[PDB]
Amino acid sequence: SGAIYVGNYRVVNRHLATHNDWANLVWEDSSRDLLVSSTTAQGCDTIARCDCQTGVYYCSSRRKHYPVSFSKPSLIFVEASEYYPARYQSHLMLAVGHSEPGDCGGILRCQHGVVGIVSTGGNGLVGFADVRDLLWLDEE
Ligand SMILES: NC(=O)[C@H]1CCCN(C(=O)[C@@H]2CCSC2)C1
Ligand SMILES: [Zn+2]
Repeated sequence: SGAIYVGNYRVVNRHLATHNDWANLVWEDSSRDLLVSSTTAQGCDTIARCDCQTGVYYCSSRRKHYPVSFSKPSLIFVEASEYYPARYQSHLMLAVGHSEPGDCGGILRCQHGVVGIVSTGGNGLVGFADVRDLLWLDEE
């Protein structure tokens, strides 16, 4: 579990969104595994606006932050699960690292701010949903 809290927005994995998220919806995209809902309180996270390919992510199944090298946001095949049929998830970045069920929502960050959230794992790989292109998260 986990979210990004920037301005009056809450960014979560679409497959983990709550009823309150859907009832206060700003934007969602199944192909990216992202959903954004509105918040009453202002958040403290800042979004990175950069092309970093190195950063640090939080792994809840290890209670640890790990430094990783990750690929550029791309269209990657994701195996069928209880949450989506086999498909291609867009704007996904892969790294070598531990990710298992319970880990979606952990933040990936760089020197500039939050880069994205854990969206996949298994096989010694971790996949992150990028948010750096969502410029509207920084305003209104
Ligand atoms: N982004 C996806 O399609 C996710 C949905 C949940 C299932 N996915 C996973 O990778 C599992 C949970 C973390 S380790 C294995 C794919
Ligand atoms: Zn950066």
